[PDB]
Amino acid sequence: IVGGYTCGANTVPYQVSLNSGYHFCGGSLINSQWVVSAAHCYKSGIQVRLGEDNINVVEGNEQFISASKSIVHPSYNSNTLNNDIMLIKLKSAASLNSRVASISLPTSCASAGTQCLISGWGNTKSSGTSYPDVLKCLKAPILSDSSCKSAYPGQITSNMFCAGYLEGGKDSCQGDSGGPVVCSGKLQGIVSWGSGCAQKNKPGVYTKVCNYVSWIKQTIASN
Ligand SMILES: O=C(O)c1ccccn1
Ligand SMILES: O=C(O)c1ccccn1
Ligand SMILES: [Ca+2]
Ligand SMILES: [V+3]
Repeated sequence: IVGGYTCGANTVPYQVSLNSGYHFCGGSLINSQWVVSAAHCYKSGIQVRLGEDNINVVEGNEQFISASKSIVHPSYNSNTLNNDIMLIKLKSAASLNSRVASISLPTSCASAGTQCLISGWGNTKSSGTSYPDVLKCLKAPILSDSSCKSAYPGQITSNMFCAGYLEGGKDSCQGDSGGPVVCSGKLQGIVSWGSGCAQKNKPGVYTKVCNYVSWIKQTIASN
């Protein structure tokens, strides 16, 4: 997250870190057994880490639980990142508490201009690299679909939206992939892709979770 702030320990209690020997992507806890992340975060051997603030220090509220199964969206396209969503099942249910909590799925899509909270452990530099070990947060509005498509012609589908600031300075970045975009208490986005970080006229692009709620519900009920 570039241009954000230190969230505070466990202030985003649905935020997960996906670990394969190291943090590589975020995700969002949607019930005690299931996490939503980006399909472009798929790999075998995922451990889900819940209750994290500093990802390099055991602070006492963590739960580390191996994934039993991953389900990439059936229409995921790794070239275009269309349908950039995946479900991860925990081998054992998480113990839900104030620091390890689920986020609700949308009942409807969010409007342009709605303010959202984006979070992650990604790079905090727009020019260079520095990784925070504690969770970063960013308040950012959903941008109009027209501003989004203007920035990325022929690359935006109905399954994507842009959020952030066209003037630059504030954005998601490397290591934020898969993490949450929460708006009005609902998981509306997944950190998906962009061009650079926090550059002018190159906002972040996010998977439009509201399009996938039926798929999520049906998939988790059958797995
Ligand atoms: O460089 C990355 O890994 C990146 C950038 C933007 C969004 C997600 N990931
Ligand atoms: O392509 C990306 O954005 C990416 C891939 C792997 C881990 C984090 N991000
Ligand atoms: Ca920790
Ligand atoms: V990434």
